[PDB]
Amino acid sequence: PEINIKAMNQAVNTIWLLAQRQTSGIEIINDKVKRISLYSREFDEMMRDSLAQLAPVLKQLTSDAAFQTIAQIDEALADPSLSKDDREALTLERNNLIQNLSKHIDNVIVSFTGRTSKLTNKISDISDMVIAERLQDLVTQTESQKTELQSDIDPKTEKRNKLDADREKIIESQDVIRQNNIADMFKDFIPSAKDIDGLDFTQPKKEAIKQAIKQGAEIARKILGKVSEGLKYIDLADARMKLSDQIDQLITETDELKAKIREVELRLSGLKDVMQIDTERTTLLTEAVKIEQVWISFAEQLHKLSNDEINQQDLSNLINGQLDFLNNLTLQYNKLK
Repeated sequence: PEINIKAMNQAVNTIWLLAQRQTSGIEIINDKVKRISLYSREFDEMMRDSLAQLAPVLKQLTSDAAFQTIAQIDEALADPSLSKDDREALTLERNNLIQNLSKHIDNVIVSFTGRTSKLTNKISDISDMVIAERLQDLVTQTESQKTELQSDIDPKTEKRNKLDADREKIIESQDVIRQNNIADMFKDFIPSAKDIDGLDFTQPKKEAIKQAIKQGAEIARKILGKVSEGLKYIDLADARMKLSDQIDQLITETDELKAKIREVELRLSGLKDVMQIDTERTTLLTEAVKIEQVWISFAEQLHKLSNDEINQQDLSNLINGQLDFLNNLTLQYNKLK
Protein backbone atom coordinates (compact mmCIF):
# COMPACT_ATOMS: atom_id res chain seq x y z
CA PRO A 1 0.00 0.00 0.00
CA GLU A 2 1.92 3.01 -1.32
CA ILE A 3 1.38 6.26 0.60
CA ASN A 4 2.54 9.77 -0.35
CA ILE A 5 3.92 11.44 2.77
CA LYS A 6 5.04 14.39 0.64
CA ALA A 7 1.44 15.42 -0.01
CA MET A 8 0.62 14.96 3.67
CA ASN A 9 3.41 17.21 4.97
CA GLN A 10 2.85 19.72 2.17
CA ALA A 11 -0.86 19.91 3.05
CA VAL A 12 0.02 20.41 6.72
CA ASN A 13 2.41 23.22 5.83
CA THR A 14 -0.08 24.89 3.48
CA ILE A 15 -2.76 24.68 6.19
CA TRP A 16 -0.40 26.44 8.58
CA LEU A 17 0.47 29.04 5.94
CA LEU A 18 -3.14 29.84 5.05
CA ALA A 19 -4.05 30.08 8.73
CA GLN A 20 -1.21 32.58 9.07
CA ARG A 21 -2.31 34.56 5.98
CA GLN A 22 -6.10 34.40 6.37
CA THR A 23 -7.69 37.85 6.23
CA SER A 24 -11.36 37.26 7.11
CA GLY A 25 -12.49 39.27 10.13
CA ILE A 26 -14.79 36.65 11.66
CA GLU A 27 -13.49 35.94 15.16
CA ILE A 28 -15.05 32.45 15.30
CA ILE A 29 -13.40 31.38 12.04
CA ASN A 30 -10.06 32.85 13.16
CA ASP A 31 -10.19 30.92 16.44
CA LYS A 32 -11.22 27.68 14.74
CA VAL A 33 -8.49 28.07 12.10
CA LYS A 34 -5.85 28.72 14.75
CA ARG A 35 -7.00 25.61 16.62
CA ILE A 36 -6.88 23.39 13.54
CA SER A 37 -3.45 24.68 12.51
CA LEU A 38 -2.11 23.92 15.98
CA TYR A 39 -3.63 20.43 15.90
CA SER A 40 -2.10 19.77 12.47
CA ARG A 41 1.37 20.94 13.51
CA GLU A 42 1.18 18.86 16.70
CA PHE A 43 0.16 15.89 14.55
CA ASP A 44 3.06 16.37 12.14
CA GLU A 45 5.58 16.46 14.99
CA MET A 46 3.92 13.52 16.78
CA MET A 47 3.91 11.44 13.58
CA ARG A 48 7.60 12.12 12.97
CA ASP A 49 8.33 11.07 16.56
CA SER A 50 6.06 8.01 16.39
CA LEU A 51 7.82 6.71 13.30
CA ALA A 52 11.25 7.29 14.83
CA GLN A 53 10.14 5.62 18.09
CA LEU A 54 8.16 2.58 16.92
CA ALA A 55 10.82 0.68 14.96
CA PRO A 56 12.93 -0.22 18.05
CA VAL A 57 9.94 -1.75 19.86
CA LEU A 58 9.26 -4.17 17.00
CA LYS A 59 13.01 -4.66 16.47
CA GLN A 60 13.31 -6.07 19.99
CA LEU A 61 10.89 -8.91 19.20
CA THR A 62 12.94 -10.45 16.38
CA SER A 63 16.08 -10.74 18.53
CA ASP A 64 14.26 -12.49 21.38
CA ALA A 65 16.52 -14.58 23.62
CA ALA A 66 13.85 -17.25 24.22
CA PHE A 67 14.05 -18.50 20.61
CA GLN A 68 17.57 -19.94 20.62
CA THR A 69 16.85 -21.17 24.14
CA ILE A 70 13.74 -23.01 22.89
CA ALA A 71 15.90 -24.58 20.19
CA GLN A 72 18.44 -25.71 22.80
CA ILE A 73 15.61 -27.16 24.91
CA ASP A 74 14.40 -29.19 21.94
CA GLU A 75 17.98 -30.33 21.31
CA ALA A 76 18.19 -31.57 24.90
CA LEU A 77 14.80 -33.28 24.49
CA ALA A 78 16.30 -35.12 21.50
CA ASP A 79 18.49 -37.19 23.85
CA PRO A 80 16.95 -40.65 24.55
CA SER A 81 18.92 -41.36 27.75
CA LEU A 82 16.86 -39.09 29.99
CA SER A 83 14.54 -39.46 32.97
CA LYS A 84 10.85 -38.73 32.53
CA ASP A 85 11.27 -36.27 35.40
CA ASP A 86 13.97 -34.32 33.53
CA ARG A 87 12.02 -34.76 30.29
CA GLU A 88 8.90 -33.19 31.80
CA ALA A 89 11.03 -30.45 33.38
CA LEU A 90 12.46 -29.47 29.99
CA THR A 91 9.00 -29.79 28.44
CA LEU A 92 7.66 -27.36 31.03
CA GLU A 93 10.57 -25.00 30.38
CA ARG A 94 9.73 -24.95 26.67
CA ASN A 95 5.99 -24.49 27.24
CA ASN A 96 6.58 -21.73 29.81
CA LEU A 97 8.90 -19.95 27.36
CA ILE A 98 6.21 -20.12 24.68
CA GLN A 99 3.78 -18.57 27.16
CA ASN A 100 6.24 -15.80 28.03
CA LEU A 101 6.83 -15.13 24.32
CA SER A 102 3.08 -14.77 23.73
CA LYS A 103 2.72 -12.54 26.81
CA HIS A 104 5.62 -10.38 25.62
CA ILE A 105 4.11 -10.11 22.13
CA ASP A 106 0.85 -8.95 23.70
CA ASN A 107 2.71 -6.38 25.81
CA VAL A 108 4.40 -5.12 22.64
CA ILE A 109 1.02 -4.91 20.91
CA VAL A 110 -0.34 -2.88 23.83
CA SER A 111 2.59 -0.44 23.76
CA PHE A 112 2.45 -0.08 19.96
CA THR A 113 -1.32 0.41 20.06
CA GLY A 114 -0.98 3.13 22.70
CA ARG A 115 1.62 5.01 20.68
CA THR A 116 -0.57 4.77 17.56
CA SER A 117 -3.68 5.62 19.59
CA LYS A 118 -2.30 8.99 20.64
CA LEU A 119 -1.84 9.84 16.95
CA THR A 120 -5.35 8.53 16.27
CA ASN A 121 -6.80 10.80 18.96
CA LYS A 122 -4.98 13.78 17.45
CA ILE A 123 -6.32 12.89 14.00
CA SER A 124 -9.78 12.75 15.59
CA ASP A 125 -9.23 16.16 17.19
CA ILE A 126 -8.47 17.43 13.68
CA SER A 127 -11.36 15.72 11.89
CA ASP A 128 -14.01 16.62 14.47
CA MET A 129 -13.13 20.30 14.09
CA VAL A 130 -15.62 22.21 11.93
CA ILE A 131 -14.47 25.60 10.68
CA ALA A 132 -17.87 27.09 9.85
CA GLU A 133 -21.37 26.15 8.71
CA ARG A 134 -22.18 26.65 5.01
CA LEU A 135 -19.11 28.72 4.10
CA GLN A 136 -20.13 28.93 0.43
CA ASP A 137 -23.09 31.03 1.56
CA LEU A 138 -20.69 33.40 3.34
CA VAL A 139 -18.64 33.70 0.14
CA THR A 140 -21.86 34.37 -1.79
CA GLN A 141 -22.85 37.12 0.65
CA THR A 142 -19.40 38.71 0.44
CA GLU A 143 -19.30 38.72 -3.36
CA SER A 144 -22.84 40.10 -3.48
CA GLN A 145 -21.76 42.94 -1.19
CA LYS A 146 -18.74 43.61 -3.43
CA THR A 147 -21.01 43.80 -6.47
CA GLU A 148 -23.37 46.17 -4.64
CA LEU A 149 -20.44 48.43 -3.73
CA GLN A 150 -19.22 48.61 -7.33
CA SER A 151 -22.76 49.33 -8.55
CA ASP A 152 -23.03 52.14 -6.00
CA ILE A 153 -19.62 53.49 -7.07
CA ASP A 154 -20.27 53.83 -10.81
CA PRO A 155 -22.85 56.66 -10.44
CA LYS A 156 -20.29 58.52 -8.32
CA THR A 157 -17.87 58.47 -11.25
CA GLU A 158 -20.59 59.69 -13.61
CA LYS A 159 -21.53 62.53 -11.23
CA ARG A 160 -17.86 63.44 -10.87
CA ASN A 161 -17.71 63.77 -14.66
CA LYS A 162 -20.78 66.03 -14.72
CA LEU A 163 -19.44 68.32 -11.97
CA ASP A 164 -15.99 68.39 -13.59
CA ALA A 165 -17.60 69.46 -16.88
CA ASP A 166 -19.45 72.21 -15.01
CA ARG A 167 -16.15 73.30 -13.44
CA GLU A 168 -14.60 73.34 -16.91
CA LYS A 169 -17.32 75.65 -18.22
CA ILE A 170 -17.07 77.96 -15.20
CA ILE A 171 -13.28 78.22 -15.38
CA GLU A 172 -13.50 78.80 -19.14
CA SER A 173 -15.72 81.79 -18.42
CA GLN A 174 -13.34 83.08 -15.73
CA ASP A 175 -10.18 82.77 -17.83
CA VAL A 176 -11.81 84.30 -20.92
CA ILE A 177 -13.15 87.20 -18.83
CA ARG A 178 -9.60 88.00 -17.78
CA GLN A 179 -8.39 87.35 -21.35
CA ASN A 180 -10.49 90.27 -22.61
CA ASN A 181 -10.35 92.07 -19.22
CA ILE A 182 -14.15 92.41 -19.30
CA ALA A 183 -14.11 92.88 -15.53
CA ASP A 184 -12.91 96.47 -15.98
CA MET A 185 -15.69 97.49 -18.38
CA PHE A 186 -18.57 96.12 -16.25
CA LYS A 187 -17.05 96.08 -12.78
CA ASP A 188 -20.29 96.21 -10.78
CA PHE A 189 -22.31 93.39 -12.34
CA ILE A 190 -22.02 90.86 -15.14
CA PRO A 191 -22.90 92.48 -18.50
CA SER A 192 -26.30 91.57 -19.86
CA ALA A 193 -26.73 90.30 -23.41
CA LYS A 194 -27.59 93.71 -24.86
CA ASP A 195 -24.74 95.48 -23.04
CA ILE A 196 -21.99 93.27 -24.49
CA ASP A 197 -23.77 92.85 -27.84
CA GLY A 198 -23.62 96.60 -28.51
CA LEU A 199 -19.86 97.04 -28.85
CA ASP A 200 -16.63 95.65 -30.30
CA PHE A 201 -14.94 92.98 -32.42
CA THR A 202 -16.77 90.57 -34.75
CA GLN A 203 -20.23 89.05 -34.51
CA PRO A 204 -18.56 85.60 -34.23
CA LYS A 205 -16.24 86.98 -31.53
CA LYS A 206 -19.19 88.68 -29.82
CA GLU A 207 -21.39 85.56 -30.03
CA ALA A 208 -18.68 83.16 -28.84
CA ILE A 209 -17.91 85.45 -25.90
CA LYS A 210 -21.61 85.82 -25.07
CA GLN A 211 -22.24 82.07 -25.18
CA ALA A 212 -19.22 81.34 -22.98
CA ILE A 213 -20.08 83.99 -20.39
CA LYS A 214 -23.78 83.08 -20.32
CA GLN A 215 -22.94 79.39 -20.01
CA GLY A 216 -20.69 80.08 -17.03
CA ALA A 217 -23.26 82.37 -15.42
CA GLU A 218 -26.13 79.93 -15.95
CA ILE A 219 -24.16 77.07 -14.40
CA ALA A 220 -23.10 79.28 -11.48
CA ARG A 221 -26.64 80.45 -10.72
CA LYS A 222 -27.99 76.90 -11.03
CA ILE A 223 -25.39 75.66 -8.54
CA LEU A 224 -26.07 78.52 -6.11
CA GLY A 225 -29.83 78.47 -6.75
CA LYS A 226 -30.10 82.24 -7.18
CA VAL A 227 -31.85 83.71 -10.21
CA SER A 228 -30.11 85.16 -13.27
CA GLU A 229 -30.85 88.75 -12.23
CA GLY A 230 -28.17 88.63 -9.51
CA LEU A 231 -25.55 89.12 -12.26
CA LYS A 232 -22.61 89.35 -9.84
CA TYR A 233 -19.11 88.13 -10.71
CA ILE A 234 -18.51 87.19 -7.08
CA ASP A 235 -21.43 84.77 -7.35
CA LEU A 236 -19.66 83.14 -10.32
CA ALA A 237 -16.34 82.71 -8.50
CA ASP A 238 -18.08 81.54 -5.32
CA ALA A 239 -20.08 78.90 -7.19
CA ARG A 240 -16.91 77.73 -8.95
CA MET A 241 -15.04 77.10 -5.71
CA LYS A 242 -18.06 75.67 -3.88
CA LEU A 243 -18.70 73.12 -6.63
CA SER A 244 -15.01 72.18 -6.58
CA ASP A 245 -15.26 71.53 -2.83
CA GLN A 246 -18.36 69.42 -3.44
CA ILE A 247 -16.24 67.43 -5.89
CA ASP A 248 -13.76 66.93 -3.05
CA GLN A 249 -16.69 65.69 -0.93
CA LEU A 250 -17.38 63.18 -3.70
CA ILE A 251 -13.69 62.21 -3.59
CA THR A 252 -14.02 61.58 0.15
CA GLU A 253 -17.08 59.39 -0.43
CA THR A 254 -15.34 57.53 -3.27
CA ASP A 255 -12.26 56.90 -1.12
CA GLU A 256 -14.45 55.52 1.67
CA LEU A 257 -16.22 53.22 -0.80
CA LYS A 258 -12.87 52.10 -2.24
CA ALA A 259 -11.62 51.27 1.26
CA LYS A 260 -14.79 49.29 1.98
CA ILE A 261 -14.29 47.40 -1.30
CA ARG A 262 -10.71 46.70 -0.22
CA GLU A 263 -11.93 45.23 3.07
CA VAL A 264 -14.61 43.16 1.31
CA GLU A 265 -12.19 41.77 -1.30
CA LEU A 266 -9.61 41.04 1.40
CA ARG A 267 -12.29 39.15 3.35
CA LEU A 268 -13.33 37.14 0.29
CA SER A 269 -9.67 36.21 -0.23
CA GLY A 270 -9.55 35.08 3.40
CA LEU A 271 -12.62 32.88 2.95
CA LYS A 272 -11.09 31.33 -0.17
CA ASP A 273 -7.99 30.63 1.93
CA VAL A 274 -10.19 28.90 4.53
CA MET A 275 -11.77 26.74 1.83
CA GLN A 276 -8.31 25.75 0.63
CA ILE A 277 -7.47 24.96 4.27
CA ASP A 278 -10.42 22.57 4.38
CA THR A 279 -9.27 20.95 1.12
CA GLU A 280 -5.71 20.47 2.40
CA ARG A 281 -7.20 19.03 5.60
CA THR A 282 -9.03 16.45 3.50
CA THR A 283 -5.78 15.65 1.68
CA LEU A 284 -3.92 15.18 4.98
CA LEU A 285 -6.67 13.10 6.59
CA THR A 286 -6.78 10.65 3.67
CA GLU A 287 -3.10 9.73 4.07
CA ALA A 288 -3.48 9.62 7.85
CA VAL A 289 -6.41 7.20 7.55
CA LYS A 290 -4.40 5.02 5.18
CA ILE A 291 -1.53 4.78 7.67
CA GLU A 292 -3.98 4.04 10.49
CA GLN A 293 -5.57 1.21 8.51
CA VAL A 294 -2.14 -0.24 7.71
CA TRP A 295 -1.21 -0.21 11.40
CA ILE A 296 -4.53 -1.75 12.46
CA SER A 297 -4.15 -4.60 9.97
CA PHE A 298 -0.60 -5.12 11.25
CA ALA A 299 -1.78 -5.24 14.87
CA GLU A 300 -4.52 -7.73 13.97
CA GLN A 301 -2.11 -10.04 12.13
CA LEU A 302 0.36 -9.81 15.02
CA HIS A 303 -2.44 -10.72 17.43
CA LYS A 304 -3.21 -13.71 15.20
CA LEU A 305 0.43 -14.82 15.37
CA SER A 306 0.39 -14.38 19.16
CA ASN A 307 -2.63 -16.68 19.30
CA ASP A 308 -0.69 -19.19 17.21
CA GLU A 309 2.55 -20.55 18.63
CA ILE A 310 6.13 -20.73 17.39
CA ASN A 311 6.37 -20.20 13.61
CA GLN A 312 9.44 -18.00 13.96
CA GLN A 313 10.21 -17.53 10.27
CA ASP A 314 6.87 -16.22 9.00
CA LEU A 315 6.64 -14.04 12.11
CA SER A 316 10.07 -12.61 11.32
CA ASN A 317 8.98 -11.96 7.74
CA LEU A 318 5.93 -10.08 9.04
CA ILE A 319 7.82 -7.93 11.54
CA ASN A 320 10.67 -7.20 9.12
CA GLY A 321 8.17 -6.19 6.44
CA GLN A 322 6.56 -3.77 8.88
CA LEU A 323 9.97 -2.41 9.89
CA ASP A 324 10.94 -1.92 6.23
CA PHE A 325 7.64 -0.08 5.74
CA LEU A 326 8.34 2.21 8.70
CA ASN A 327 11.86 2.83 7.37
CA ASN A 328 10.33 3.68 3.98
CA LEU A 329 8.12 6.31 5.59
CA THR A 330 11.02 7.72 7.61
CA LEU A 331 13.08 7.94 4.40
CA GLN A 332 10.20 9.72 2.66
CA TYR A 333 10.00 12.21 5.54
CA ASN A 334 13.77 12.81 5.48
CA LYS A 335 13.82 13.37 1.72
CA LEU A 336 11.61 16.48 1.81
CA LYS A 337 13.81 18.24 4.39
